[PDB]
Amino acid sequence: HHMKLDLKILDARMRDYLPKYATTGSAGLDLRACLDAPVTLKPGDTALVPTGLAIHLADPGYAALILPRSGLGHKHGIVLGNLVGLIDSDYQGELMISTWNRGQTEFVLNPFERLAQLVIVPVVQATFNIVGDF
Amino acid sequence: HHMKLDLKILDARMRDYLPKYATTGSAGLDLRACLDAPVTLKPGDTALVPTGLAIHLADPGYAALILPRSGLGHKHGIVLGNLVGLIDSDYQGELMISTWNRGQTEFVLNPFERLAQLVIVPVVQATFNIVGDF
Amino acid sequence: HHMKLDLKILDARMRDYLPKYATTGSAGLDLRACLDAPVTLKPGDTALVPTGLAIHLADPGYAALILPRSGLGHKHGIVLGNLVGLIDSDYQGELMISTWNRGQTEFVLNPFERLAQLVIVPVVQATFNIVGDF
Repeated sequence: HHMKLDLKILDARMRDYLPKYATTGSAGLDLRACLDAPVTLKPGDTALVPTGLAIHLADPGYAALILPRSGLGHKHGIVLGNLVGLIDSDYQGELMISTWNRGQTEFVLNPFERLAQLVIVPVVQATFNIVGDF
Repeated sequence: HHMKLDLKILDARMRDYLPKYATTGSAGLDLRACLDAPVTLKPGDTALVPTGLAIHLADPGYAALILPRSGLGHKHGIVLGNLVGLIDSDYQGELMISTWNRGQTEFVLNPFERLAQLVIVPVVQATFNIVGDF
Repeated sequence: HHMKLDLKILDARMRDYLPKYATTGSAGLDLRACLDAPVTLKPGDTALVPTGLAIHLADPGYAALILPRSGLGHKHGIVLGNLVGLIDSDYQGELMISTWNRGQTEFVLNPFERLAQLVIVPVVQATFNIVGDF
């Protein structure tokens, strides 16, 4: 499916770096580091990296998952400190990336570097029914 | 969407700590540690933490993902040892959280502390079709 | 739901080891290591492990998530170096598993060992709408 997704550009430099689907078959949008200067990430360290963007999914039938990038993660050990992020339909603040160096090699994160992937999935809100036995 | 979700309270202390959606726009349910006493997690260690709860999704068109919490993960390095848990529609045992300290700071997990997020997503069962070329 | 999923067997040894849903209620398919010989993974190391298989989801309304296995991850610290893999509907290359030993114990990965889980989920492609305020 498609969905109209409201996007606020919090940092004007990101007008030139908006997330884009690579192909019509792509599942994810790439989120980039909105940084004034490169950030060095030592092995084991975590940085909170702004994206310069906010979204409003709005429809409670959907959420977004934020995932590491395959190359950064596999090749450089640059992943997410919370592993996978969950963006609620009513979350309207800046998207921030918990960036964790899970490997053994110091890495320099560049301004505007693609850092994570955003995937929009349907979700269900359960209504619990307490039972003694299933 | 909404779904009727059968829930068994395996440990009576959890009647006062049932998972709840924070808002009508929330995607996830918070799962809590069902513990008699605090558990200290040294850097690198993994503990299997009970929730005191079991669910039965029942509908094979759905599954649950269990994710780290953003604050615990980012700020304290308390995440999941299997990274992301997948709960099958027919899994009816106690939900257990593989809790891993991925950081460098010893952490004390409290009884009833929110430890993970549960998100219900639709899933598809594929029927493979072996081909020589796509 | 169900979906016809084209599958190319890139390595003939995998004809005897095709992924299979354990039960009609299972959400995930197990992906196995297609290896000539066991691979030793020291703590902290990452290996790129072939599956001997390629899929073509084809429908841009779906994607696959590749997750660690719960037992391997929890008990042995054998997880994914990119944490969670995202397979796009138009990705038709060999499925490769970034295999990372996140724990403190050396592990030997066996030929044909189940290494990851593949889950097919619906996804949405957003059309951004830039707004000044939500």
